[PDB]
Amino acid sequence: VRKAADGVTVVPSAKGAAPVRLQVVDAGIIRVSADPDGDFARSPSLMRVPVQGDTAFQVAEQGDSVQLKTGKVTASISTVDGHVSFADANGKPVLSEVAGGRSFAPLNVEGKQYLSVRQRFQSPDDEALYGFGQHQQGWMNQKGRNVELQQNNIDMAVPYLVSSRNYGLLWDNNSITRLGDPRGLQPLPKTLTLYDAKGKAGALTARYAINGKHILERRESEVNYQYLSDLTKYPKKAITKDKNSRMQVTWEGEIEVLTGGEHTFSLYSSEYAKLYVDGKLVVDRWRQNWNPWNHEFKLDLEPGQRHTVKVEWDLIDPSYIALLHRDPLPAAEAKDLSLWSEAGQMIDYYFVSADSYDQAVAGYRALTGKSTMLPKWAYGFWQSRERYKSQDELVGAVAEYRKRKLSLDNIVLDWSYWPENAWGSHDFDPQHFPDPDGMVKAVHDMHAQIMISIWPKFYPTTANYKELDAAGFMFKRNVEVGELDWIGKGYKNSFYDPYSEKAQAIYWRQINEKLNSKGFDAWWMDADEPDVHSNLDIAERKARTTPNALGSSTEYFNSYPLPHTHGVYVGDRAADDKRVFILSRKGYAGTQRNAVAVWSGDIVSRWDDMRDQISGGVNMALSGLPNWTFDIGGFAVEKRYEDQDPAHLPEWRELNTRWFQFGAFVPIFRSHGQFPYREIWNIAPEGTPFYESMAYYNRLRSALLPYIYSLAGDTYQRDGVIMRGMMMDFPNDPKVRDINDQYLFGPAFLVAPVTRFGATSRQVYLPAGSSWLEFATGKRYEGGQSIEAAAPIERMPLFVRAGSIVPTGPVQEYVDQVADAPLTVVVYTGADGQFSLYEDDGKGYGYEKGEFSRIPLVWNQAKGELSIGKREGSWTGMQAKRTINVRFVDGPRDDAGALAPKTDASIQYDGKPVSVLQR
Ligand SMILES: O[C@@H]1[C@@H](O)[C@@H](O)OC[C@H]1O
Ligand SMILES: [K+]
Repeated sequence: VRKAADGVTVVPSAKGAAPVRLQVVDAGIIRVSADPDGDFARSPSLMRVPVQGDTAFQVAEQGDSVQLKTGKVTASISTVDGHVSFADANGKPVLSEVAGGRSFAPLNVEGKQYLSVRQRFQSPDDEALYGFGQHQQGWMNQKGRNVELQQNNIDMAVPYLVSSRNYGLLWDNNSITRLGDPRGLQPLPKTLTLYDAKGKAGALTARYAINGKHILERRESEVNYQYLSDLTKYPKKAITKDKNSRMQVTWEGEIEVLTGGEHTFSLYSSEYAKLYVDGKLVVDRWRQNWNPWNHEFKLDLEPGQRHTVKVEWDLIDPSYIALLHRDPLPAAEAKDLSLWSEAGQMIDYYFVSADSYDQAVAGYRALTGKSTMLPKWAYGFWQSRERYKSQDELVGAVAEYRKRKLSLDNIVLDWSYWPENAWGSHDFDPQHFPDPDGMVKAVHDMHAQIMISIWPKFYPTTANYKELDAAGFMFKRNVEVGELDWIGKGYKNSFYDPYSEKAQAIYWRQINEKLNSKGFDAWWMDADEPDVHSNLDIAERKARTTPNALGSSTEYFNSYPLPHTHGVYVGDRAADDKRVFILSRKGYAGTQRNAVAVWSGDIVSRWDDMRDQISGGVNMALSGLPNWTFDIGGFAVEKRYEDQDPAHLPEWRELNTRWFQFGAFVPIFRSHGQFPYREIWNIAPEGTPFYESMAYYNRLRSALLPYIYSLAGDTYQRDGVIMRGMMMDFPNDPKVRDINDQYLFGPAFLVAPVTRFGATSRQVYLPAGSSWLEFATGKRYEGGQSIEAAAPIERMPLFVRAGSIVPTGPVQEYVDQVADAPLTVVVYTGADGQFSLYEDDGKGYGYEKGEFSRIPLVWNQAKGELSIGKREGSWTGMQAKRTINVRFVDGPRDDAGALAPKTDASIQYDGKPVSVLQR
């Protein structure tokens, strides 16, 4: 037993048990490293930042154990096999590794020897787990689920996990990583017996057609057109590339399992895909052809009995599909919490003791960095398009929002503003963008900010490619094989290597000269998975992104966006004193410290996709990234929407309206997508209920800005989140652990988006222990019940927790439009409450030096008294003296939810404590 200033190392006595080392990072944060070699040498962590905490501890030796005790945690290490167990300050057990539960296996790749590592933990049936990124299965609770971390367009990896048992876990590994089954999805015949449509064993029956005309039939032992390399087996006779011809494939047969229990499956698919098991529809999905993804299901199956399978695929060239399977784990490990990683040097993780879900997130921010404050205008409405094709189109959109007096802060310029053959030059095509400097000035003159797309992608004919390539920072393989992108005739292209500080310097310098010099406000840092060529198999994605400056893409598969965004953050911040804003398609552990917001990628205009974002956003927040958004309405659309078929116009309008209501209540409020156009008046004309609704929520957002921005300030000040899972504030209510279509927008607003076409109401579960006020009526509902909440097309169910204090302002066409606006404090009565209102200049980094104010608001229910406490702090432009209106909502009120509601009292405030009585 070896003692150190910050922990101990134990070499266990059992043969094969790896040495283990514990380090105290803080009283409630313990690092655990296990390494067969006993050296604990690893590649320098990319996610970690330094922590200066209380590293005091005391050691005791029992018979089979060494125990480390801080003020918050007791960690016990077995001297026999090294397995670690955690208990809290009162000795109550919290988390224990499985004894003998470590695995290390050699992986010899790219000239190195790595270990694939696996750690198993004991996990009770009633433990709930959240986080591990942002995913697309619609699962809120992750307990018992298999989740693979592999950066993809719509699937985001962040290796931080939070548990209902009052802890969090940071898994410091940058390779492909698996929660649950460490083996990943198997080909169909691996642990299943197949029978075709005529009962013959060994395969299913595959039938291929073109435009409803059968081409051929054959037996197939797998359903696998998953990646580009798999497409070479598609029957050449059955392929049509005609502009408006479609293809169809069916698979039909039976399956039988070899081991009984819970079997999980994934139908990976693009375009239209259905799957029937025993004649019951199990998957019914559409995605755009170039972005397939996993659609998982599960079945309880036992050997000896057959079950029918029928797959129906309706596609265009090219599309992708695969039916994959996992058989049950052995009983001894099937219930464990298991973390696996493809490539590393050792097992290395951090245990975070958390009295609340909030404290769990705070430990992630301690370990990987505080969440940089974003500009205040970033929390207003964003309008985007794929794509504005000229500067007249982009400027025209801002001007039309101004003409209609709709609220708009930010406008976005998508890809392809450059000359076609010059991706990566950051030049503008003069045909469509003849005066980029004048474009930016025209937007600024209308009191709006403009963000521009910048990829990690370069064409080999550009000066910028050759500068990066000559310095060694261009990945070479995609150009060596001559892979052509999708633009016009097709262009060779590659992506740069961001891991070296020298590469980041070149990348930013090019952007600074060409774009930052013209006044652009924000950077849309797209495709940083990186998406070198969509739908390559994983071996090719790795081979076309390796070697990097630190090692292989196998060791660093998920970490690309972290150094990529870091370089732009550092460069932009050194260029002037304004706060940076970045929208990155991928986040990762630590990306919040580089002023990076993220979004869920190229999801589709489908009701299922909309509902899936609710649980995606909650788990994103609990993974530790607080600034998150999506494309309102979805990104890619079916032909019935693209062609604007009048028969589907009502559903198109209802979907985008429901999704717009939802987007107004997520951290960043943003409209984007492919044709049709997505601006409010282009969704539906004025006079329709869709326009009325979108206009209402567009303006309501601006009135709620004091509330929203106060939460933004506390993402930094209190290491907090904005989008809150219902279990964060109601951790003792079991009914909120698994609900996947409700959440809290800050502490006050319970949000229940409507995700069914033609619904005029929906079930909403109200958490127990508080009463709730319907935002649109003031009707009071007691907690702990499900209700049929009214939801006409124009309004989304929204409820306010009793005791909520919500600072609001007047409707604004843009941030700070009305100077010295009055503040309206709205109290939703029914219980005690408090809200410390955060304010600052919203523009620079003065908050880092304490340039911010906090005004305490305290509501006492018994006395009916709102106490406005003494102001603390000051900043450039603060209102020393200001008008504060107060509004009390204690039940049904005629103007409930009005954009400009009646106020019940008004005082002048100068920073000294003042009291307002309801009476
Ligand atoms: O949001 C889109 C992004 O995900 C990618 O596909 O490039 C174009 C953008 O419009
Ligand atoms: K700056």
